[PDB]
Amino acid sequence: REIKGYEYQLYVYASDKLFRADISEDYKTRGRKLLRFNGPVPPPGSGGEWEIIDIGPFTQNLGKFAVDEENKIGQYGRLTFNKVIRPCMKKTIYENE
Amino acid sequence: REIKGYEYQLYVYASDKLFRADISEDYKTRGRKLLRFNGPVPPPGSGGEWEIIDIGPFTQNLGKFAVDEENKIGQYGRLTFNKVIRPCMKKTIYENE
Repeated sequence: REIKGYEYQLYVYASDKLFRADISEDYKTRGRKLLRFNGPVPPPGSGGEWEIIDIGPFTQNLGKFAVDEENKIGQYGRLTFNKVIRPCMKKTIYENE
Repeated sequence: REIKGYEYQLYVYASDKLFRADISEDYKTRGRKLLRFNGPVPPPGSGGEWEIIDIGPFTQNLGKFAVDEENKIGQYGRLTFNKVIRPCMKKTIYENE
C-alpha cells in the first residue's frame, strides 16, 4: 500500500569500535533521524533469532524501566508509563564459542 | 553456547503516546540499559519484513549519517566513521490502508 517510510539497522565501525545504529527515513520528505547508537557491541554472528514473547508482568516491567530511563534523558518531557503492547521481541546474544 | 545477554524490542504507551524502546540486559550482572526510545510511532501491524540489503554506497552513507548525528549528541566523544559492515537491515513502514 502507501509507503510511510523506512527503518534501517546498521553495524557501524567508528573510531575502530563497533556500534549498533538505527535510522528512520520518511518516504515523502526523505528526512532522516538517528533512533539508536549504542556500543561497543559484539560483532554479528552470535545472536539467536528474534522471538515474540508474552506481555505479562516481566514485560510490563521492562516498559516501566524504559520510561524511567527516558525520563532521566528528557527528550520527551516527563512521561507516565501506561503499558507495553504486543508484539514484544526478545533476542539472546551469545558469547563467542 | 554461553549466554552474553538479551535484547528486547518494545512498543510502549507513555502519556498516551506510542513509542519504540530497545533494552539490553546483561546475563551475568542482569544490568539493563535503554538503547532506544523514539516516537511517537505508528501502531504495529503496518510494517513489512526486515530484509538484509547490500553494503554499497547508499548504506555507507547511512553510516556516515549515523556517526555525524551521534557526534552531535556526544555520548561517545568525537567519533570517526570507518565503515558499515554486514548485515544491514531495511524495513518498509506502510501507511494505514
